[PDB]
Amino acid sequence: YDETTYGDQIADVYDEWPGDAGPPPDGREAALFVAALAAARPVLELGVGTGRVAFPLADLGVEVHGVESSEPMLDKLREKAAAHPNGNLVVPVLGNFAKLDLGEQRYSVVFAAFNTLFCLLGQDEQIDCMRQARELLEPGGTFVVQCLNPAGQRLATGNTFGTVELEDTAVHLEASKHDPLAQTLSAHHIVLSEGGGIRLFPYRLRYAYPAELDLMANVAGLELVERHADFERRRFDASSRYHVSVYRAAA
Amino acid sequence: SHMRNYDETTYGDQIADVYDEWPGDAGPPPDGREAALFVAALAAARPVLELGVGTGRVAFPLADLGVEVHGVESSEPMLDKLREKAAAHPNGNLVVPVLGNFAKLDLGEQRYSVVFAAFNTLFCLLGQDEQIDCMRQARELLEPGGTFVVQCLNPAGQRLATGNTFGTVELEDTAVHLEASKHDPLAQTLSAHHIVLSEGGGIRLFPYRLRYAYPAELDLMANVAGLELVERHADFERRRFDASSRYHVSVYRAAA
Amino acid sequence: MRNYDETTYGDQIADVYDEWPGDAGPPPDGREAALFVAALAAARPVLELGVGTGRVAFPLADLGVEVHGVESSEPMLDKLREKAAAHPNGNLVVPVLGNFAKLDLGEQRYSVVFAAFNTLFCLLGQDEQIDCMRQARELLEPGGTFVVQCLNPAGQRLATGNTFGTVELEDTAVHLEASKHDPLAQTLSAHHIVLSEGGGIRLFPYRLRYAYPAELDLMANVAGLELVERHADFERRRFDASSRYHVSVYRAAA
Amino acid sequence: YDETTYGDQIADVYDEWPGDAGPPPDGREAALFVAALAAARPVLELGVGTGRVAFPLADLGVEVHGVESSEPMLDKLREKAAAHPNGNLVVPVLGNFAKLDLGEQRYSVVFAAFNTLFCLLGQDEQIDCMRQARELLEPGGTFVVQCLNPAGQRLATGNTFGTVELEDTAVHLEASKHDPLAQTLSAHHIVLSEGGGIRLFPYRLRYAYPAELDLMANVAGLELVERHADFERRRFDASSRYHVSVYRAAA
Amino acid sequence: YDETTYGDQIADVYDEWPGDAGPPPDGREAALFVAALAAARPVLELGVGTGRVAFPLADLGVEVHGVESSEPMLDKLREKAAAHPNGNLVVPVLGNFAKLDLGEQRYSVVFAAFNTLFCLLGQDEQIDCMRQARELLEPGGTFVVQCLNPAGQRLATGNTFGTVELEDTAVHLEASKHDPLAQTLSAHHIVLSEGGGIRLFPYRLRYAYPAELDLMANVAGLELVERHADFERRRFDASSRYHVSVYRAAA
Amino acid sequence: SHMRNYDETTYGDQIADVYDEWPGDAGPPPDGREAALFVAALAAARPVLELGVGTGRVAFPLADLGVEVHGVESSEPMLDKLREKAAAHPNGNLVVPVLGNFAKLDLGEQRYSVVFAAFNTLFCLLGQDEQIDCMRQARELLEPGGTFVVQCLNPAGQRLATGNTFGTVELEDTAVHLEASKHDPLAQTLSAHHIVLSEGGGIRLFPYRLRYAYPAELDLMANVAGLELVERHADFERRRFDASSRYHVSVYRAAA
Ligand SMILES: Nc1ncnc2c1ncn2[C@@H]1O[C@H](CSCC[C@H](N)C(=O)O)[C@@H](O)[C@H]1O
Ligand SMILES: Nc1ncnc2c1ncn2[C@@H]1O[C@H](CSCC[C@H](N)C(=O)O)[C@@H](O)[C@H]1O
Ligand SMILES: Nc1ncnc2c1ncn2[C@@H]1O[C@H](CSCC[C@H](N)C(=O)O)[C@@H](O)[C@H]1O
Ligand SMILES: Nc1ncnc2c1ncn2[C@@H]1O[C@H](CSCC[C@H](N)C(=O)O)[C@@H](O)[C@H]1O
Ligand SMILES: Nc1ncnc2c1ncn2[C@@H]1O[C@H](CSCC[C@H](N)C(=O)O)[C@@H](O)[C@H]1O
Ligand SMILES: Nc1ncnc2c1ncn2[C@@H]1O[C@H](CSCC[C@H](N)C(=O)O)[C@@H](O)[C@H]1O
Repeated sequence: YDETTYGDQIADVYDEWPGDAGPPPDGREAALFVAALAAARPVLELGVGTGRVAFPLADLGVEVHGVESSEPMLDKLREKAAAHPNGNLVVPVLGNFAKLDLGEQRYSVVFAAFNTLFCLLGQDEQIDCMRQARELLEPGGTFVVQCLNPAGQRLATGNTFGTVELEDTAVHLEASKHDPLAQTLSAHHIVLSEGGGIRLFPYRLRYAYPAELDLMANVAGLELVERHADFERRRFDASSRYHVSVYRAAA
Repeated sequence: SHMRNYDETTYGDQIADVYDEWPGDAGPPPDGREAALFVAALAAARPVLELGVGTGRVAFPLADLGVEVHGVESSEPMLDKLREKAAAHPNGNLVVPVLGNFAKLDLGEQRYSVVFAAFNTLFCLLGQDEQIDCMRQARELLEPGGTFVVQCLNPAGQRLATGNTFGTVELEDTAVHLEASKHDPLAQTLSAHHIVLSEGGGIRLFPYRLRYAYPAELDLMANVAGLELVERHADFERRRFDASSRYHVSVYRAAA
Repeated sequence: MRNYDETTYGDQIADVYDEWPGDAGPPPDGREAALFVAALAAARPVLELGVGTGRVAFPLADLGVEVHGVESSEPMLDKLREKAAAHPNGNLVVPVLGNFAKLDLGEQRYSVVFAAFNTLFCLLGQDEQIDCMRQARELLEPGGTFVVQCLNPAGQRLATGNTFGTVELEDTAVHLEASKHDPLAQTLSAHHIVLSEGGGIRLFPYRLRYAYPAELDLMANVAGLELVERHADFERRRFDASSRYHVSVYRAAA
Repeated sequence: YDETTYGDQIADVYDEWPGDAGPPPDGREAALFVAALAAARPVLELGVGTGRVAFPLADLGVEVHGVESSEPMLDKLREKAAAHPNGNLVVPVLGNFAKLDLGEQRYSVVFAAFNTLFCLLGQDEQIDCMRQARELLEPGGTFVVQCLNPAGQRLATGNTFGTVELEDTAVHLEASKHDPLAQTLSAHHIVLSEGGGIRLFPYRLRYAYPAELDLMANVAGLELVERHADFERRRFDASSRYHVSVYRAAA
Repeated sequence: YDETTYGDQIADVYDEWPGDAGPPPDGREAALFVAALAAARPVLELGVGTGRVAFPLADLGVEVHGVESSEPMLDKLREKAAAHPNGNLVVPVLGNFAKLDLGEQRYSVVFAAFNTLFCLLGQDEQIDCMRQARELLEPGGTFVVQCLNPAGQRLATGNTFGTVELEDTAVHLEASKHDPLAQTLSAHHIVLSEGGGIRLFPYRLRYAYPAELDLMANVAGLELVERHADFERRRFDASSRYHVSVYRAAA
Repeated sequence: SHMRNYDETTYGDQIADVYDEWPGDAGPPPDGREAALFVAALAAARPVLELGVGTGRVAFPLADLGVEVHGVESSEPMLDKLREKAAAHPNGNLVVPVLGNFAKLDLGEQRYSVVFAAFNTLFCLLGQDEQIDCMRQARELLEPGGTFVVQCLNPAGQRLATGNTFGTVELEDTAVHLEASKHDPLAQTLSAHHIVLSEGGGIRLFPYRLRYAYPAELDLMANVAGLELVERHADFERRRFDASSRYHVSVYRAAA
């Protein structure tokens, strides 16, 4: 399992998957939230993917630099950009965001949507990444992450099998193993289709509790300034499935 | 829920050629004989209407008891199964198959001593509004004495998880029957795929959707349709109905 | 699940039994089991009930312990003979085609008779398990002991009715299990399912009849056995209610 | 168990109980919600109680007629009114709201906060009540109810026992029985104090599910106009513990 | 904890407790079941208590000998008998039914209702008791037990606290410890009253699973002849909270 | 929430005179001896510091091993119990009681070969910030060799319900120990009353509050405090720590 194998497998279907099987449908709202903080300056998406968020941002006239480790994901992105009327505002960068190498450039916002931070499989690595994000922010800037909230996510300890989504001729199931000590989720997204085809798309995450994530930020030189349930600024509480957290350079 | 092509027809269409072959808990419940006795006891020894007759799991047991049964069914393939069976049945001449949608019954002058809907058939109509319409049309088809009987999953005793679930339905030597399902406790809908995995590598999916009603609500729907509840059991063998009953069988008659 | 022998477990799983990764495979306690058994073996031969592919037999042979292995499954037995020919100590493993519900070993006696990894529970009834225990007892020498490793229902927290679970993940397949539990007949009846990236599906069915400790102990008494020690595993960790398994040692009764 | 025994017991502590033991802290918000619908005409609260909502409404210059069955609850109300700078705007009525008897008077809003409609132990009785509320609405009028939402309320079937709230020198527990058929909750709120004292305060509800409630409203001649999670108009979904529903006369 | 302390405490309330707090309301049906098996000969109730079943049997003209360890329970029995028109047919015996001592006398039925046999805290003791019951049966005789069925009882592993019953001015709660190895239930029935009154009634049970109980009977010289869910001969299955089992002397 | 009179002190004050008398699961864990052996092994020839020494359930077994112990305690009544026991104990002179709040230790020049907090004592400090401060101070009191040892509930294996719960802790012939608690999974706080109901009609309430930390988080706290983790067990007998371990015992030393 690489930094890359998530992207590699899923690239060509990431955008086609229906409902709960796909990524969350908050592209537009995410773009507004980031854009609302971005002003006229450029922003850095970590793990830009197929640009689910980047393109909505470019529609708002926001320059976005997308770091991505996956060749195949990156190709999807560049394909979509060439067809997008605003593609020129999306700047794809091949690279590993655990070890960003962006030189002089600085950003008004650095964000990681939909568990991207949790794609780095260790607390250390996540602290490194945050510290790096910090160092790329300009005076005003902020760091925005969207993360599963373990409490509200009600994660069975051990192994689990669940129904993700139904289509007319396929089902989307997920088989997974949870290690509540390492705090890791390791899983297969399974697609079963009529007449018997089976496709498996594996992923691993390391998650953090909020109190922990906030201390991680603190070590990174970040301090938390707001926390919501989603990009529409809904109230965050214990039963929130996700959180959106905004951080800024610390005193 | 993102099963964007679901008809009043696609349940039947898919399942017709295996509906009768599925073992144990995978197949329909094994109370055909009982349900026929139950309905028959209620026939003014006269013709009854099965809503969603299917392959005739109930209709043929009724024909064996000398009861005339009109079966309304929306699925071309189920109806083909039913007709193919009737030709071979020694009493098939007592089963009258009707192609049609029972949300919009059109049977003219004919009246019935019993209109029934077994095994969640009524909940196949995906709406409270539609269900009421159907009950009222049932009511209007009953003769003086007549009654309307429904067999329905009882939400309480069915202990339905909120949200999505995945479950083992039945095991065979060379295949498993699983169910993948989505429950919307507000819309009160169950939306699901019955999955059959086989030693080949083969996979067949058979989707279904239900809108369920709670007994208090269902009784109020019957009241709106001009029916009043006359009895309620756990099964067609008249076992006592209580909170932990998985299903109920309810009998309604025209209102005062 | 209508067509289940004493054979169909083995027949199906033999060529993959040894290949399945992590939790999908048999427990990785072969060496420890051998040690545990060897310590009670002395200088005499031991009888493994349902020797299978020799997951425990070969570790025993490595310790210089002679092992007679009873197995009903042609295919399992063939795996065993194949590994024995290749093993440096294969000669110390004695395979025996037979059904251990009806052992027929004549004059031979054993310093230990053991059934690992729920093998005793493969006999689908309380009656058959008693019979087998009685037979094992009658095959022990003076000193001998009878050793079983068994799932502990309490610690195993079995749901009532049907369940479906993820057993293990591989890069290109998943191992699932579909099961039915009958808490009254105390039976577990299941399919181990392997889905692979091809679209291939392989099903491997099994059936167990479990027994609660208090009940198994009574069964042993009726068979002329009395319990001497109980652990959680072959490393002699303390047995308690949340132990997923137990290892019980019985000897002939006074 | 009368229409009366809920109030009779709880009156003298209803307002003193802390946190989750007391009634919800949305009196102000309720008042605002009702007031916005009130226009220039008087409104009718069903089971006004101690005036937790009535008085906030009076602060907004809205005339409130309060119907209540419990002598002791009513006494608490009148006591608070005399002290309240706007007490004269609250009009207490002894009576059973299952059998309202208000003659010619008409209201711009009839409301029932905090499960009050659910105090009537039968679907029949609830329908009568709604029909009667309908007939007391002027032309524009609306009927507002706040009700537990069974889905979001995740009610165990059968008996349960639970912690309600903690004080320095008491605990608030709750012993209850759920009949999922009759859809009734029958309970004792229990206060154990450090003295060795025990007080019990029993209550009964019959709840309805939203789709059922709506159909009841229809039979009463009402139609649903809006539904929220609370009086601040948050969105109502499956996991909403309560709902607030606004109904108006039907076409 | 004695073989006695169950009875001693509960005697004066055993018959007064409402609903689910009381003993099951199947006394009449029990008597009918036992009478049908009784033939012309006398029957022996183990742990007769306050004669919840013995008196209904007397009403059927059946002679009942009742063994009881609890002085106070026995006193309740004798008090009811004197008042009962058929009390003369109930023969109380002070004694411990783990160690019956009835000499020459033989019975057409020996029975233990409502977990009575589970009152002996050990597999050994229970076998002994069965073997003695066997040895007291005449030729035709049968041994009858009513027992909690652990499967259908869905017993939490570990401690629990539940609501047993509700009264207008008291609640019945139960605090409990389950040892799934020893197969023991150890508990306090708790009554809290509006006074400030707390009463604790402790009990212990050792249960057996059916397969195990049947093996026990085999060791005692009994073989199982029929099993129901209750004395009305409803069908026993996994979800049956109790079972009624009828044994007879073995071949 | 509404226990608005909760000090560093009100746990101790209330429980002191029954802390040692409570049976089975209601009392503190019976691992005093084992803790003492574990700590003494790390202790070397310098004094050890117990945080929240309480009634000396661990201190006295240590003094039995000839180890000098300084016990910080905030509770007047607990300390009174401790002093009472020491006077009667053959080795009490080795136990040195200190009135103080270990969130704000003030021990001057003295240094320790071990500083430990047993049975969730560190979690008595109701905040992540306070717990770090306390770890940093412990760090600063350790000599060169020194280690800092904590015994803490492991939330994963503790399987804490989210929200409020009510449970049976222990049973006596004439009293039950129940527990009523509220769990805030965001604040990571447990707040509760231990309730004793007795045959008299008597009610005793003993309230407590914890802030727990997950191990990964606790380690990062230790890192911020200048500590690095050197070993982790499930208990003082060094059994293996895993997901289903109810507690953990963690040893930290000064960082490179
Ligand atoms: N270490 C790493 N460096 C760079 N990209 C990474 C990475 N680990 C994961 N990724 C990429 O980050 C993405 C996580 S998926 C999220 C895609 C996109 N942000 C969206 O919300 O739709 C994938 O495209 C994956 O290939
Ligand atoms: N709107 C509609 N009109 C007519 N038939 C319908 C319908 N919706 C579903 N059905 C049919 O109703 C049946 C439900 S299955 C029940 C079949 C039969 N009553 C039995 O118990 O065996 C299916 O045959 C399905 O095709
Ligand atoms: N009645 C019976 N007689 C003989 N062997 C049996 C049997 N029932 C099951 N078996 C065999 O017992 C084995 C159970 S698998 C256990 C194998 C081996 N002891 C190990 O631990 O790895 C299988 O080989 C199965 O084929
Ligand atoms: N049938 C009936 N008629 C009139 N009032 C009733 C009633 N049944 C219950 N009540 C009263 O309705 C109130 C429910 S409590 C709600 C009080 C107030 N609405 C608040 O939100 O704070 C109690 O005061 C109770 O005594
Ligand atoms: N070892 C023993 N010997 C005799 N009686 C016992 C006993 N252990 C318990 N008992 C008594 O048996 C009774 C169990 S309660 C059941 C009472 C009665 N059979 C009924 O159904 O209502 C109590 O009266 C208890 O005191
Ligand atoms: N902030 C603080 N400062 C000092 N002592 C404290 C404290 N908070 C809690 N305590 C004390 O720490 C103890 C927690 S209970 C543990 C007691 C002892 N270590 C044992 O193992 O048995 C109580 O005695 C409590 O009064």
